[PDB]
Amino acid sequence: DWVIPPIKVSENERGPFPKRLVQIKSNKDRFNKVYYSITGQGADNPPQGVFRIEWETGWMLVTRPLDREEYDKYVLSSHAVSENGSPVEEPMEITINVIDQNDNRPKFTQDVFRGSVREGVQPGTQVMAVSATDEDDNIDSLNGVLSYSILKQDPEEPIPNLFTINRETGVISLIGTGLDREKFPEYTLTVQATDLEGAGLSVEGKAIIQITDANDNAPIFDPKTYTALVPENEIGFEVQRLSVTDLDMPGTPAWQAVYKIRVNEGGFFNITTDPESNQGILTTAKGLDFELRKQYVLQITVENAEPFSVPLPTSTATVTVTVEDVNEAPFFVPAVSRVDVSEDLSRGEKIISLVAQDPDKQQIQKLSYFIGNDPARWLTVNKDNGIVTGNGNLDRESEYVKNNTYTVIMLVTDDGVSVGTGTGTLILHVLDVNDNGPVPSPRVFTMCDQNPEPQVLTISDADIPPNTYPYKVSLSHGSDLTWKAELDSKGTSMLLSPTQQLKKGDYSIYVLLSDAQNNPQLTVVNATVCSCEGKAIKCQ
Amino acid sequence: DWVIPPIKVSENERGPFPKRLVQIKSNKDRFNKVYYSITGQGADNPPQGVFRIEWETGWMLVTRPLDREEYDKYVLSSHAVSENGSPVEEPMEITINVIDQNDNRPKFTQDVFRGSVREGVQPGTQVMAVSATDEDDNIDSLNGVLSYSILKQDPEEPIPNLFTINRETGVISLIGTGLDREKFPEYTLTVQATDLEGAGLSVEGKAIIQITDANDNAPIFDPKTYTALVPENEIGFEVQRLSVTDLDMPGTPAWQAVYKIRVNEGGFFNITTDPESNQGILTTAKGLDFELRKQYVLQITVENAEPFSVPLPTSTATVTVTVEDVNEAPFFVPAVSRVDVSEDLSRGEKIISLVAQDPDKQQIQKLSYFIGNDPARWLTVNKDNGIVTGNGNLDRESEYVKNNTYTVIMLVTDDGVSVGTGTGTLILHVLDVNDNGPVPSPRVFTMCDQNPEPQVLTISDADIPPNTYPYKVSLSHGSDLTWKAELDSKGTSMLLSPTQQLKKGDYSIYVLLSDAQNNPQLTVVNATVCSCEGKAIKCQ
Ligand SMILES: *[C@@H]1O[C@H](CO)[C@@H](O)[C@H](O)[C@H]1NC(C)=O
Ligand SMILES: *[C@@H]1O[C@H](CO)[C@@H](O)[C@H](O)[C@H]1NC(C)=O
Ligand SMILES: *[C@@H]1O[C@H](CO)[C@@H](O)[C@H](O)[C@H]1NC(C)=O
Ligand SMILES: *[C@@H]1O[C@H](CO)[C@@H](O)[C@H](O)[C@H]1NC(C)=O
Ligand SMILES: *[C@@H]1O[C@H](CO)[C@@H](O)[C@H](O)[C@H]1NC(C)=O
Ligand SMILES: *[C@@H]1O[C@H](CO)[C@@H](O)[C@H](O)[C@H]1NC(C)=O
Ligand SMILES: *[C@@H]1O[C@H](CO)[C@@H](O)[C@H](O)[C@H]1NC(C)=O
Ligand SMILES: *[C@@H]1O[C@H](CO)[C@@H](O)[C@H](O)[C@H]1NC(C)=O
Ligand SMILES: *[C@@H]1O[C@H](CO)[C@@H](O)[C@H](O)[C@H]1NC(C)=O
Ligand SMILES: *[C@@H]1O[C@H](CO)[C@@H](O)[C@H](O)[C@H]1NC(C)=O
Ligand SMILES: *[C@@H]1O[C@H](CO)[C@@H](O)[C@H](O)[C@H]1NC(C)=O
Ligand SMILES: *[C@@H]1O[C@H](CO)[C@@H](O)[C@H](O)[C@H]1NC(C)=O
Ligand SMILES: *[C@@H]1O[C@H](CO)[C@@H](O)[C@H](O)[C@H]1NC(C)=O
Ligand SMILES: *[C@@H]1O[C@H](CO)[C@@H](O)[C@H](O)[C@H]1NC(C)=O
Ligand SMILES: *[C@@H]1O[C@H](CO)[C@@H](O)[C@H](O)[C@H]1NC(C)=O
Ligand SMILES: *[C@@H]1O[C@H](CO)[C@@H](O)[C@H](O)[C@H]1NC(C)=O
Ligand SMILES: *[C@@H]1O[C@H](CO)[C@@H](O)[C@H](O)[C@H]1NC(C)=O
Ligand SMILES: *[C@@H]1O[C@H](CO)[C@@H](O)[C@H](O)[C@H]1NC(C)=O
Ligand SMILES: *[C@H]1O[C@H](CO)[C@@H](O)[C@H](O)[C@H]1NC(C)=O
Ligand SMILES: *[C@H]1O[C@H](CO)[C@@H](O)[C@H](O)[C@H]1NC(C)=O
Ligand SMILES: *[C@H]1O[C@H](CO)[C@@H](O)[C@H](O)[C@H]1NC(C)=O
Ligand SMILES: *[C@H]1O[C@H](CO)[C@@H](O)[C@H](O)[C@H]1NC(C)=O
Ligand SMILES: *[C@H]1O[C@H](CO)[C@@H](O)[C@H](O)[C@H]1NC(C)=O
Ligand SMILES: *[C@H]1O[C@H](CO)[C@@H](O)[C@H](O)[C@H]1NC(C)=O
Ligand SMILES: *[C@H]1O[C@H](CO)[C@@H](O)[C@H](O)[C@H]1NC(C)=O
Ligand SMILES: *[C@H]1O[C@H](CO)[C@@H](O)[C@H](O)[C@H]1NC(C)=O
Ligand SMILES: *[C@H]1O[C@H](CO)[C@@H](O)[C@H](O)[C@H]1NC(C)=O
Ligand SMILES: *[C@H]1O[C@H](CO)[C@@H](O)[C@H](O)[C@H]1NC(C)=O
Ligand SMILES: *[C@H]1O[C@H](CO)[C@@H](O)[C@H](O)[C@H]1NC(C)=O
Ligand SMILES: *[C@H]1O[C@H](CO)[C@@H](O)[C@H](O)[C@H]1NC(C)=O
Ligand SMILES: [Ca+2]
Ligand SMILES: [Ca+2]
Ligand SMILES: [Ca+2]
Ligand SMILES: [Ca+2]
Ligand SMILES: [Ca+2]
Ligand SMILES: [Ca+2]
Ligand SMILES: [Ca+2]
Ligand SMILES: [Ca+2]
Ligand SMILES: [Ca+2]
Ligand SMILES: [Ca+2]
Ligand SMILES: [Ca+2]
Ligand SMILES: [Ca+2]
Ligand SMILES: [Ca+2]
Ligand SMILES: [Ca+2]
Ligand SMILES: [Ca+2]
Ligand SMILES: [Ca+2]
Ligand SMILES: [Ca+2]
Ligand SMILES: [Ca+2]
Ligand SMILES: [Ca+2]
Ligand SMILES: [Ca+2]
Ligand SMILES: [Ca+2]
Ligand SMILES: [Ca+2]
Ligand SMILES: [Ca+2]
Ligand SMILES: [Ca+2]
Repeated sequence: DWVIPPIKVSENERGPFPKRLVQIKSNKDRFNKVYYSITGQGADNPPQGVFRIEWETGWMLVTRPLDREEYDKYVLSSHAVSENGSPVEEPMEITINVIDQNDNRPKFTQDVFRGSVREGVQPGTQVMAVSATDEDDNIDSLNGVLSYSILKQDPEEPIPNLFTINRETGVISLIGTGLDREKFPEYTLTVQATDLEGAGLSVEGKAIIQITDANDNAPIFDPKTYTALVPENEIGFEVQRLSVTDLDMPGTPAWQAVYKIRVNEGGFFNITTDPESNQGILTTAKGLDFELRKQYVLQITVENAEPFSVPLPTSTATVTVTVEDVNEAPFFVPAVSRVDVSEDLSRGEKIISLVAQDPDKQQIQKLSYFIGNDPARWLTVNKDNGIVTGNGNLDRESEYVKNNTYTVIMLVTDDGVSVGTGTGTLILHVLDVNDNGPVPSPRVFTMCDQNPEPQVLTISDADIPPNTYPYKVSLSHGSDLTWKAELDSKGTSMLLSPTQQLKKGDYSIYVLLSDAQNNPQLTVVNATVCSCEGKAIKCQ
Repeated sequence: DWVIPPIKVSENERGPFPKRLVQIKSNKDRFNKVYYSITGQGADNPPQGVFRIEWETGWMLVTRPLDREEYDKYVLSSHAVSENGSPVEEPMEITINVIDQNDNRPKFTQDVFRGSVREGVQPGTQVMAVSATDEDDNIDSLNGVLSYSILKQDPEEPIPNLFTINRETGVISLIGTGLDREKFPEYTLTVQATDLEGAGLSVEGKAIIQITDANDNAPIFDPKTYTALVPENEIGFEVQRLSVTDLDMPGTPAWQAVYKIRVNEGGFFNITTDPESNQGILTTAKGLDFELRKQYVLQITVENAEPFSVPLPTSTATVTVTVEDVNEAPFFVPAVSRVDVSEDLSRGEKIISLVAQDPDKQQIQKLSYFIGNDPARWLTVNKDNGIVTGNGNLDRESEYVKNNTYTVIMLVTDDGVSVGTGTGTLILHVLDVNDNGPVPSPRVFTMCDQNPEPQVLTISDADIPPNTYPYKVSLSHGSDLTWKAELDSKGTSMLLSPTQQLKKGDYSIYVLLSDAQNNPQLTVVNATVCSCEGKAIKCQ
């Protein structure tokens, strides 16, 4: 058909109501009276009564103002019946479009936006982002397009133009330079959005930016030069602690100190760090020792764990140390294999005039010499002059003496001012003299009767050679009660044989030898005889 | 709206009734049950029940056959109410048109049409006009248009195609030739009219034509030659009547005869016409007279009053007349101043031998002569010979005779066969003779005594001159008793005087005269005298 165009109507209209929109006519009215009515939402349906028609003229009206924001369009159905009561025309659809008007102010997405950036970054860096909206049209008008802006950053210091915002997108960026968490950490700037691309109505928001941290700062010592005293030897011990103040953020690696000495003399120092006021705690690496050095001039520089965000001054601490003195024990010089001395020494004679030395050249402390180790008592010391003399009777020949030795240990004490011990061994070579003289091996026989065979006997000397070289056998009172002497060819033994057919048991034979001579006297080597033929038998 | 088209329905429909026309639906039926009804003429209004609707389906039906001729259209109103009882749709107008069907035969305007035309007219002449009608449509179909025609003229003689009719208009015209009122005056022809321009149904009428009259005919005499007898003189009189027969229409000028003679001899004839059988009535114009003519051959032609509608033969009647004779009176020839005759005629002498003449030469009829007029008896006639003689004594001298005349009239009579008179005057010159003689004037005197003066006396003669010429006086016995005679110079008188002194009265004197002589004797002229002197005095 020839339909009927949609009807545009403005919003928030205002004048004298009613307002005729249009007029409709059924031509089938030649016959009876026609009754015009109309139906739909806004008509008889909810919102009832916005539009109504004059049953007799065919006029359509808007009865009151409208807000497209509420309902932006309506569709209606129109009718025409006869007085008799019958419909005449197939109904007719009707449309109305509600044209937008700038009745709406915009509104920010949130009531407050927050942001953060680091202090050391470069100009032209994107920080935050902000939103807002207008409910009016924005597809055929500007009643709903906004334009963003900024008008007041607080801390109007260092300067007041650190940022800008993209008018269309509302994004903010760092424009200037001079950000420092250490002086001004959080800005609060006021934003506004406007109707018709900055032309219409405006509103406010608030965005707040916190500033991350940077290693803008270096560490600073609170003393620059310290001093402490120290002892030579127990040690590995705490000398002095140090103080400092970095200014970036505390629990952070831009706040933790790292040290080191420049030069470690004997490399006898270690230094650690501590999460207190991360003071510098210095200590001794390997004890000290001395009388060698009293002075210690060393320097320690301090850094952070992480590198610096800028060239900065490295700052050292210069420190002086002094070693207190402890006084140590003295010592005999050697451990003496000294005196190759003979057995004939006169009880009270100079053996070893000895001396001991003591470390501490503070030496105005003497000591006393004491002896100590010990198989039995011979020797003697002058305690205030360390003089070892030889008292007593010695005898290389016999008991304690093991290999050609006699080892003895002695002491010495550090007095004068405190304490001390000195353990020193002393081996002294004893010597030989020909003391003893020759002696027979077996002392009792068992001779036989009829024809006894030679009674083997031998010789032994306690002395050391030559002193036991060859012999000379001799028979004293009974050199004839019949007894005849004899030597083995290979030196050592002697052959003892009677020369008479003598008696039934129990009787001695006086013996007498010599080796350089010395002559011993020996003696009786008794002789038990019991009935027989010729071989030395078990007796009775 | 989207209305609803008119519904065409045929007429005189026929099949199984009902017949669904259309179905209607209210869409507002989602809510309750809707009740369909319908109203109007043909519905609930007169013709009630032609159409009805099914309250529950919405079907509309035609219940029975229809005739557009009765009602050619219907308009209806449809309704729809809810069960609860409320109307839902404004009613709806409904229309039905009833399409025509050839159910109607045509019909003539009148039951019989009449007409008339004159016999002598020319082919291609409009006569009558005829009408008729069909009641079916004639504006979209041919169910109502007719075509006219003819199929039977009676008097299928002279020929049978004297006319035609205009098929579309129904007008009739003369097509042929030969119309004669005189033989066939009234035709009766049958006409027909037809459906669909001569295609559908047909009917009959009747038209009757009478034929006016024309002067097709001339007049015809019934005798062709007549005869009649006639008398000379009373006259102006009816000779003979004539018969004829024209054949056109009687009371009409195409039936009235007009005559005339060809040649009117002395122009003594008139002829009129008469509304009887309009015979020719001939008569005498001015008496006749004769003995001059006996024969009359004349001719009379006859026409009509109005000219002829065609060349025709003029027909004459030839007629013969004969004049009977009447015999008239005779006549003396003149009226005579004849006879200068003298007074001395001898009683019985020829004066006037006269004759008279009579007209009719049939003359074997004589007459008798009689006299008639009259102062006294002298003359005489021979009656059978007309001879006037003179008997008697005449005398020019005296009484009847006036101027020198004597007039007399006489007669004569026509006998022999019938009657007659003849009046003729007659003057006859009488003559003079000297009869008488002289005579004295006074006859008695009165003379005087002493001295009487002359007594005058005179003379007179009865005669005519010379006969009275001069005198001669004479005195007889007393020529002396004293008396002396005398004449006047101028002739006539005489002087009478005595010569004696004589006596006293009473006495005569004898006188005597003459004129040729004749001599009279006169006489006594007495004389009375009485006393005196000299003048003739009165006496005593
Ligand atoms: C930003 O927020 C802080 C915290 O309240 C406030 O003290 C300061 O004034 C605001 N503006 C700037 C530029 O710091
Ligand atoms: C020396 O060392 C001591 C240790 O107690 C310290 O207090 C002092 O500051 C250092 N410097 C000097 C000059 O004494
Ligand atoms: C670190 O020590 C310096 C030296 O006096 C001082 O100026 C600074 O304020 C100290 N740091 C802090 C946080 O006080
Ligand atoms: C202190 O500094 C030294 C030198 O680098 C390092 O080895 C040590 O681990 C530090 N102490 C601590 C607790 O970090
Ligand atoms: C530390 O060493 C420096 C370098 O010679 C010296 O001046 C100072 O006296 C020493 N000790 C102290 C107490 O500073
Ligand atoms: C000698 O030195 C040895 C080796 O230590 C030791 O066993 C002995 O007791 C010391 N004295 C003597 C008499 O041998
Ligand atoms: C010296 O050392 C000895 C070891 O034999 C010890 O018993 C003694 O206590 C020490 N003397 C002193 C004075 O400290
Ligand atoms: C020295 O004396 C000390 C103290 O008893 C002892 O421990 C040590 O064994 C002794 N000997 C030596 C050779 O120092
Ligand atoms: C040997 O025997 C004798 C005889 O009785 C006796 O006197 C002596 O003591 C014994 N031994 C020695 C070595 O004299
Ligand atoms: C016409 O009418 C006359 C009068 O009745 C009738 O006699 C005649 O037959 C009809 N037809 C004609 C052609 O004369
Ligand atoms: C003569 O006249 C008479 C008159 O009576 C008439 O009857 C007759 O027809 C006429 N013709 C002849 C030849 O007689
Ligand atoms: C007129 O006279 C003629 C002559 O005989 C005749 O033929 C005719 O019929 C007459 N007219 C009439 C109407 O009779
Ligand atoms: C008869 O004919 C004569 C000749 O024309 C005419 O004068 C006369 O009037 C006619 N008579 C009648 C009655 O028409
Ligand atoms: C009439 O006149 C004609 C013409 O001569 C003649 O023949 C006839 O006899 C006359 N009279 C009669 C009686 O016809
Ligand atoms: C003569 O004629 C006259 C004239 O008519 C007449 O009067 C008279 O009577 C006649 N007779 C005589 C005698 O005169
Ligand atoms: C002749 O005429 C006379 C006139 O005087 C008349 O009296 C008479 O009757 C007539 N005679 C005859 C015979 O008719
Ligand atoms: C002749 O006679 C007739 C008949 O009386 C008369 O009338 C007439 O006057 C007479 N006279 C003449 C001259 O005819
Ligand atoms: C005249 O008189 C005389 C005398 O008496 C007488 O006789 C006579 O008659 C008279 N007259 C005449 C004419 O005679
Ligand atoms: C010093 O002592 C600390 C503590 O035991 C140890 O971990 C470190 O290895 C030593 N040396 C250094 C150079 O720090
Ligand atoms: C000082 O030395 C440190 C390393 O010990 C270094 O990191 C720092 O950058 C140096 N100072 C300068 C100004 O370069
Ligand atoms: C510490 O002090 C000493 C002496 O003044 C100097 O040699 C050393 O360089 C100093 N360290 C610093 C960082 O100044
Ligand atoms: C530490 O500081 C001293 C004095 O200020 C300087 O001479 C030395 O070079 C510095 N040490 C380092 C490693 O930077
Ligand atoms: C004594 O000192 C010596 C060094 O000559 C050593 O060999 C020996 O073991 C020491 N003996 C003791 C008990 O100290
Ligand atoms: C005695 O001398 C030997 C050889 O020098 C030596 O090796 C040994 O240790 C010493 N003492 C002993 C009991 O062998
Ligand atoms: C003849 O007589 C009639 C009748 O009086 C008259 O009217 C007519 O004029 C006369 N003459 C003619 C020629 O008809
Ligand atoms: C004969 O004469 C009449 C007039 O008297 C005339 O009207 C008629 O036409 C004539 N006949 C013919 C054939 O012309
Ligand atoms: C009448 O008859 C006479 C004689 O036959 C003739 O001369 C005349 O012409 C006739 N008239 C007619 C019309 O024939
Ligand atoms: C009348 O008829 C006669 C004879 O038929 C004819 O000779 C004559 O010419 C006719 N007269 C007229 C006037 O036609
Ligand atoms: C007689 O006839 C004559 C003709 O001469 C005439 O003059 C006169 O009048 C007539 N008299 C009478 C009485 O007829
Ligand atoms: C006599 O004659 C005269 C003259 O002719 C004439 O005129 C007269 O009529 C006659 N009669 C009379 C009485 O005069
Ligand atoms: Ca709004
Ligand atoms: Ca809006
Ligand atoms: Ca807006
Ligand atoms: Ca900074
Ligand atoms: Ca730092
Ligand atoms: Ca920082
Ligand atoms: Ca030391
Ligand atoms: Ca020391
Ligand atoms: Ca010491
Ligand atoms: Ca010894
Ligand atoms: Ca020895
Ligand atoms: Ca020896
Ligand atoms: Ca019909
Ligand atoms: Ca029809
Ligand atoms: Ca029809
Ligand atoms: Ca005719
Ligand atoms: Ca005629
Ligand atoms: Ca006719
Ligand atoms: Ca005559
Ligand atoms: Ca006659
Ligand atoms: Ca006669
Ligand atoms: Ca006479
Ligand atoms: Ca005479
Ligand atoms: Ca005379």
